[PDB]
Amino acid sequence: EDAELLVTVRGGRLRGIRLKTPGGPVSAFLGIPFAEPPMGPRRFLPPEPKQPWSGVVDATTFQSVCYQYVDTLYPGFEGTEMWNPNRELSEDCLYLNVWTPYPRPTSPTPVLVWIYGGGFYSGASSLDVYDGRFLVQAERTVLVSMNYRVGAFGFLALPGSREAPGNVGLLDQRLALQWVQENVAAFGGDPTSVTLFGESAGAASVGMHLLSPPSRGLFHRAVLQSGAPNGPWATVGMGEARRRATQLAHLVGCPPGGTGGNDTELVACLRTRPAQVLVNHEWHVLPQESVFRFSFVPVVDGDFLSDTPEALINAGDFHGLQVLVGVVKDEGSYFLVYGAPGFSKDNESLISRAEFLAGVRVGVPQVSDLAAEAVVLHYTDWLHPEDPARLREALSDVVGDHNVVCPVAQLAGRLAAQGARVYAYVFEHRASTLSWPLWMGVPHGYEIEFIFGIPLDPSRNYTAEEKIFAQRLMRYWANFARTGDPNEPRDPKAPQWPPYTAGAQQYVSLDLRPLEVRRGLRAQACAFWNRFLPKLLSAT
Amino acid sequence: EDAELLVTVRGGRLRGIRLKTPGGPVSAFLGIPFAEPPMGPRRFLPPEPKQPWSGVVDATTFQSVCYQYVDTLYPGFEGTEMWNPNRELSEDCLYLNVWTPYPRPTSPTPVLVWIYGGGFYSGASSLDVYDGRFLVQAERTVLVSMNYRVGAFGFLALPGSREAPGNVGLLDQRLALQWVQENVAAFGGDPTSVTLFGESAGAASVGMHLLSPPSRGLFHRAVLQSGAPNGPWATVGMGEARRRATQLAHLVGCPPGGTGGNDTELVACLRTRPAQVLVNHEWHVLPQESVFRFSFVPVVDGDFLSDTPEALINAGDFHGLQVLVGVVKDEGSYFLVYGAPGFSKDNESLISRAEFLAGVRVGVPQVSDLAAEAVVLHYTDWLHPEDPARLREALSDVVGDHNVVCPVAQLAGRLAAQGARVYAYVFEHRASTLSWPLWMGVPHGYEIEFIFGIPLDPSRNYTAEEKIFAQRLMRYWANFARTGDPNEPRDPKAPQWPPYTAGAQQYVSLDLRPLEVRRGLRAQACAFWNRFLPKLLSAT
Ligand SMILES: C=CC[N+](C)(C)c1ccc(CCC(=O)CCc2ccc([N+](C)(C)CC=C)cc2)cc1
Ligand SMILES: C=CC[N+](C)(C)c1ccc(CCC(=O)CCc2ccc([N+](C)(C)CC=C)cc2)cc1
Repeated sequence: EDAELLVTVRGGRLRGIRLKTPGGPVSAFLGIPFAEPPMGPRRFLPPEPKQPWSGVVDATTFQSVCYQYVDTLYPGFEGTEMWNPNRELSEDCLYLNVWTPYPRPTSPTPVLVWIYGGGFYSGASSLDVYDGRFLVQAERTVLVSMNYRVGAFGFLALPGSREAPGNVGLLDQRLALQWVQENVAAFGGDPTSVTLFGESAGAASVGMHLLSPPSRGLFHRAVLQSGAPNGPWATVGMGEARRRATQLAHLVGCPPGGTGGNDTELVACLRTRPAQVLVNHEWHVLPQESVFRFSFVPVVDGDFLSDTPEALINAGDFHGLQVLVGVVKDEGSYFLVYGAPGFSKDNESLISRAEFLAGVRVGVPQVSDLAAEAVVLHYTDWLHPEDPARLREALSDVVGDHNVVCPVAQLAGRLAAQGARVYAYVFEHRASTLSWPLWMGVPHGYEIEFIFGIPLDPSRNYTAEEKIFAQRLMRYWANFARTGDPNEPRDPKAPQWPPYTAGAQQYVSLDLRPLEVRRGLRAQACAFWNRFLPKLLSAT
Repeated sequence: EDAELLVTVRGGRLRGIRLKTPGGPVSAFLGIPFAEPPMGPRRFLPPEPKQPWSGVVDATTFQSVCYQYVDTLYPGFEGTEMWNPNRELSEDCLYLNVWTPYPRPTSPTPVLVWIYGGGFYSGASSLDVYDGRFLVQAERTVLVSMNYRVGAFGFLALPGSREAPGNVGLLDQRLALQWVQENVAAFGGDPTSVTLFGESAGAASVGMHLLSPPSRGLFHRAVLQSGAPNGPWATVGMGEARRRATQLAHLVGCPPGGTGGNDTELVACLRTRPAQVLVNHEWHVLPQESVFRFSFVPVVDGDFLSDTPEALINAGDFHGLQVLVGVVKDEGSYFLVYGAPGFSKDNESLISRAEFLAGVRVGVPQVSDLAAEAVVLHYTDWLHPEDPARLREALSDVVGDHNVVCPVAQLAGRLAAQGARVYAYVFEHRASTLSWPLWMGVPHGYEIEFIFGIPLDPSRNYTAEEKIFAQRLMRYWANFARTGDPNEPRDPKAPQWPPYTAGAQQYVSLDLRPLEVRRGLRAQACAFWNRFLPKLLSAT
């Protein structure tokens, strides 16, 4: 018996599986329960730690995906199906995975913890693009990844109530962080060197753990890829969260007329519905037509978040913290085919001026007409106010800057100014195997496959340069996880990655070429969103 | 005796004078009266034509400069005193000048009519920089220039009342245009080919005549240099004009204590005051501290202008009209030493961030703080928001765009779209003899000396290339006067000057290097001034 694949934790024993890589094996422990199944009366409730078990839990395959909406916009299309659940759906989904090098480290080893994105309504740790075998083999860190409840099961909130407090999906992540503290040593991992990293809604989750004291003591570095907690999509107010929860209850027959509708009876009725019935109405509760807006997201209750993320970032002391942040080149192009008029993944999407003006109200919903006019002023090329190709890039910039690029830059500058050491990047390589149309450029989410070393998979058709490029990125991420600085420790030959400051605002472009330093994360555009537009909305 | 210096016109006989140029003599008739002296009871009234005289009026020297404020900011300085009056001040100032080639043309010759600027409060046709001997000698055109009343004597208005109708200085200009119609043939000039050209407030004046039906039938082409009638400084409302005229009257003791307030006594009391007393209180009636704002300007009365210039430009059909418009590279730098904090012509004017924010309220007076916030957003480089040099040029752009470059580009686009053939230029040569500091670049008003061929004066220190350059511009301006087209018209190797259209927005740069087409007269900045900022003021 290979004792490598046999490990004991505080709950009991596990058997793992050995994974092959072109350069050696890794030990994987997939599907470890870290919480009691949040079913029945535990729906919408904070997680309870998994009770200890007799025997040996089989940890050889990924467990079930949490109940979530399944994208059907393009059936059979790799670009969308690669994010859909690849396991059976179940509310019994609170399991985590641990990768560790072979042979198991006799040293303590820094631990990377992955939090998947998906707009807080979708995502799973079992997706092939989150496969940690290549990262662990190449850089010999310990990689953990958890499943957390999404959609209504994770973020439905009747604020101020005990039956559905909200943010329980964030607590699921926190519970897996505490599990890493108490058990990662048994896998050769150093619980004093824990680096969180996530993408999209995962990056917002990482940022919200930076701003939550109870979670703050469970990690020491943080990486936020194409996401931030301060953005306009990542949180929601109590009153609007209550309206959406009530809207979902009404759509599924809760409460049954004409019985009372206080918070206890409302959640009690919600707990009797099959989980799929709730999923089938999740998008019906969004107030207006939009892109980059989701129904059940973290709520600002005063509990998990003392105040708004924006407030906590401003009043926050971040000394002793090192953060890696960044975005992709075209953060907004992916979302345009999900509601922007005139857009289609199967043509050039050379939109008209009327479609551009119509899309601005969908990409920037919930704003006054004067605010929309300011957006149109800032993003119109007035020497070419109706060139379709430029209108397409402009709306992509509108959605991208408003939702990702500027909230990130807002966070990056406020962190470096208030004590934190910050590194910033912009991912500019478009995968040679990318299936989305070329007018999308480098879309949201398509740096992940290079961070996780997927090109090293011999069954895939990446090029030789992309494999070398994937090794550079895993080195950057591992160097940062080990030292807090992505630069190679004793290497002066390598082009160096300067920190990001509030004044210089230096970042690097990541692609096949060597590192290239630039300054300003779209400084002129983000000044409009971060500085002027709030003044335009308050003076109304 | 040379008989070509003796010419008879409708009012009587004249003796002129012969002026020398390096390439041949020119016949000049300086000081022809075209109106009765607007003195005594005729102060503030429209001009009356000059009654016929017996004998020979001497026309060998310039007549008196109209009463006006005299700049004292920098005594002894060539940069300011080149614009100050060079003849005695008098209300008896309605005289015009005619230059004509030697020998006098035998066939009708195109006429250029100059209208000096000076914020409607200053200026004279006798200034050395307006000497027409070189333009008339080099291009054998006929040049006329007139004096018109400035300040209160030309533009004090009690709207509605008959004793201070307002715009009498524009009627002075109109009367000089009727004189050119009735008499320029006696000098060899073609009254069917007359081209107006003015600078600053003269360019605005030229625009007002384009929009005035009684004046429109007196010319066929227009050149507007660094000015337009639609700008924020060239016109004033009726209610504001009444308040400025009433405050001036109070500042000089009108009316006497306890006597009535009706408009006849007000003007009657104003007519008893010495002209210098009215001049000494001119800058005291303005509302706020500001640059590029003047007390007595054309009033929108319903008479000379049936509506505002901005409205008349939109509604008018300009088919059959050719327009030459343009600007200098640094339109706003001159005005900063006249009120912007931290500025001085004798240092580098490296202002601070606080001084930039203060200067914006002086450069854009009486706008909302929200409007000023948008101004600062647009002209701050947020990667270098406090570099003193960038703040200096940014404030120069603020004053230049708001007052000159964007009203001109707006007029140029509307003229071309609505039937007129338009040519646009940017003057980018800084005179080698310029006495203003180097940080001012190419200031307001310093293309005039090259248009008028001043470098050809042997008693100056211009370089050889500047003389060649001045001949190119005189050829440009003269070709446009003859043909309505600044091109040769045939070389065709000479680099051509394409018309300005509302779409392509093509203009050329005028300097020592050959002509060069560019696109967009500050397209992005003028979209903020022309398109966005109005909607911001409407929402308040
Ligand atoms: C690609 C990124 C990968 N990761 C990071 C996981 C990722 C990040 C972010 C997202 C959200 C994408 C959307 O905002 C579509 C939202 C949307 C979906 C469906 C609908 N219907 C209306 C139901 C369909 C009709 C059109 C409307 C809106 C997905 C995946
Ligand atoms: C240079 C161009 C030549 N031309 C075209 C004739 C020309 C065009 C435009 C102007 C206006 C210049 C000003 O706006 C000074 C305005 C000003 C003057 C005096 C004052 N005090 C308060 C009295 C002095 C204190 C500062 C304030 C403001 C001048 C000349």
